[PDB]
This record gives sequence, C-alpha cells and structure tokens, in this order.
Amino acid sequence: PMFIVNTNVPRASVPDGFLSELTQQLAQATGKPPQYIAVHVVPDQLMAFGGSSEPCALCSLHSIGKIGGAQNRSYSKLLCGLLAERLRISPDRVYINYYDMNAANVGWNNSTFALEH
Amino acid sequence: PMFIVNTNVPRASVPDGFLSELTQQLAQATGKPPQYIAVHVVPDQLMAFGGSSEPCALCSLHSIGKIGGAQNRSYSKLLCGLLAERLRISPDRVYINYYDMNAANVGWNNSTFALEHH
Amino acid sequence: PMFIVNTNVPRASVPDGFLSELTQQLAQATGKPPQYIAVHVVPDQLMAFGGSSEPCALCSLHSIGKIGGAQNRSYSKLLCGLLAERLRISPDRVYINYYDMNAANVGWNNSTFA
Ligand SMILES: *[C@@H](c1ccccn1)c1ccc2cccnc2c1O
Ligand SMILES: *[C@@H](c1ccccn1)c1ccc2cccnc2c1O
Ligand SMILES: *[C@@H](c1ccccn1)c1ccc2cccnc2c1O
Repeated sequence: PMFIVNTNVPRASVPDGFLSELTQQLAQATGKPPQYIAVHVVPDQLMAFGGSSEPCALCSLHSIGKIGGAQNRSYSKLLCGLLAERLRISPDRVYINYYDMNAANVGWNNSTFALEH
Repeated sequence: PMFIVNTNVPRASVPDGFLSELTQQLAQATGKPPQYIAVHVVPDQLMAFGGSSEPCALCSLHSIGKIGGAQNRSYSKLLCGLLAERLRISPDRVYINYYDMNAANVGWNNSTFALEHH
Repeated sequence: PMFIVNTNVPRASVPDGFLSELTQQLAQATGKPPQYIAVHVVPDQLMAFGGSSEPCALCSLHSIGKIGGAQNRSYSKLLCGLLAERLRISPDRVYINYYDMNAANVGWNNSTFA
C-alpha cells in the first residue's frame, strides 16, 4: 500500500511524527505489515478546492486488494480524521482517489508482484 | 472533478488568478458546481518531453462520469488552450491523463460517494 | 509513454544526463520513438518506505498499450536498475505503478489519441 497527500498546508505545519503515524495507521487499517507501507507528503502546494485557497488536500491510496465500498469509507474516515487533527484540514476539503492495483501492474525490487506466469 | 498540472514553467510565470480561472472553466465544462472542483498546479518541475526541456506539462483530470471519447477531446481543447494562453506551453508538449473514477473509489468528507449500500 | 519518479534523494544527487538516459531507455523498452517519451523527476520529497526514510522512490509509467505481465517485469528491472545505479536507491524500496491507458483517455495537442 502507498499513500500520497498533496496539500497547500505549509511544511512547518506538518507535525513531528506525521509520516510514522500514517504508516502505522495504514498498516492497521489494511491489515498489512508496516514493512510494505509507503507514505509521501507534499506540503506548500499551489492548489484550490471549490475555488478557495483555504487548507485542502488531494490524496491517493494504491493497494493490491483491500479496496472497495465499505473498506474505502473506513479509509476515508481514518485519513480525513488524521488530516483534520494533524494538518487542520476540513474533511470536506479533501479528495482521496483509491486504486485497486492488479499485482501485475505494481513494480518492486526489479520485478512485479505477478510471479505466477 | 480534480485537475492537476505538473510543468517546468517557473512559478513566477503562473498567472495570479490561474487557479480561479481553471476552477471556473472546469465548472462550466463539466457541468458541475465550482464547489466540487479541485485544481492543483505544480511549477518549476524537472521534466523532459521528447528529450527536450522546453516548456511542457503532464496533467490529469479525475471525474466521476463525464469521461469519454468526445468529451475528452473537448476537455483537451479547453485545457491545452488555457495552458498555451496562460503558461505559454505548446499543446503538442502536453499530456493529459483522463480517469473515470467510480464513486466508491473517491473519498471525501470522512466517507466516499458510494452512499447507497453497506 | 510517460514516467514519473518521486524520491527523497536530494536534487544535487541527480546526475547530469538522468532524464535523457530515462528517455532513451524507455524509448528502447517500449519501442516508441523518443519524441513520444515524457519523463519527470521529483527530488527532495518527504517520504517513508516501511517506516524508514532511507532513499526510496514512488514511480509511475503510463503507456497506451505495451503494458502487461512480462513487459512490466522487464520495465521494473530496467527502471530499478537505473534508480539504483544513478540515484543509489535500493530496488526493494521502489514502487512503480503501471497504467495501460486507453487512447481515448490520453489528451495531447488539443485532442486525444483516439
Ligand atoms: C501496497 C501497494 C499497492 C500498490 C502499489 C504500492 N503498494 C502493497 C505493497 C506490497 C504488497 C505485497 C504483496 C501483496 N500486496 C501488497 C500491497 O498491497
Ligand atoms: C469530481 C472528482 C472526481 C474524482 C475525484 C475527484 N473529483 C467530482 C467530485 C464530486 C462529485 C460528487 C458527485 C458526483 N460527481 C462528482 C465528481 O465528478
Ligand atoms: C506514451 C503515453 C501513454 C499514456 C500517457 C502518456 N504517454 C504514448 C504517447 C503517445 C502515443 C501515441 C500513440 C500510441 N501510443 C502512444 C503512447 O504509448
């Protein structure tokens, strides 16, 4: 699993511990070992939501499996909660694109996760 | 709808009201209220297009529906037009990836846009 | 084809020639003319991989076709090879998302490739 957050919130406002909290919470949420989890935070972005330059975020979560209706609503509650508490971004100014990646379409360590054929 | 532009054009070359213009134009183009539209511009990027570092852009438009052959051609004419006029990027050095997102796969406001089933 | 690499490796550590080597190797690997190839490198990123902030990379390759099981394994060997040699990133700290794009969903020059 990998989570990316792009935000107009200033770098200075990103608290110590943020990447590690994302990593651990996502491991728990996805039921996957933390060794697998990648996180990427991009502050100071030139972006608008609803035409307003108030704090907002555009995010993505890629996962091989564990993507779907109820699971995604749970990820959204978790991730919006963290963005609100840690970056002071209103949940209704966040978009998260979820991608259910096929194992054959994810590269890692000189190969992919399709090892069967 | 959300539109992202990554470009090697300098931050100083990005017009002041550029984000607002994109928001309004995309609202009109998508038929959606501006309150839904998100825009994101990333200048000063290290990029090459065709092996050259002349001004270029790599973009994406995500939308739940309203994505398809004819519509995408219309989006491309609109968005390339804006990038050329405002950022002075030639249309043949722009790529735009279009994504038709399922409502269940777009998160917003503590949930997603799949509110119908459990 | 277009390739994006986001990494926490410092800008100064990106060698002269890197974008051009990526362009050339991707042209060769995808079979597409180098005039098509777009490459984008984003250094100095705030990232963690497995909870650690040692060098890592999150990448994507979008292509109209030329995406598939064996082809993607070959792209991964090629691209991880380059990231290891040029940016000193361990291949096991790299993820690459592959996208097989429909030509109608790729805009260019005021239109699409459909
Ligand atoms: C998460 C992930 C999904 C897509 C792109 C990057 N990361 C992830 C990472 C590693 C494995 C290994 C085996 C099975 N599943 C995953 C996975 O979902
Ligand atoms: C645009 C959009 C699509 C995908 C990801 C982010 N933004 C968008 C936003 C909100 C709604 C709500 C209801 C129906 N459609 C959309 C929509 O296309
Ligand atoms: C590579 C590509 C794929 C998706 C998005 C951006 N670039 C690429 C570029 C142009 C053409 C034209 C005709 C056929 N195929 C491609 C292509 O794979």
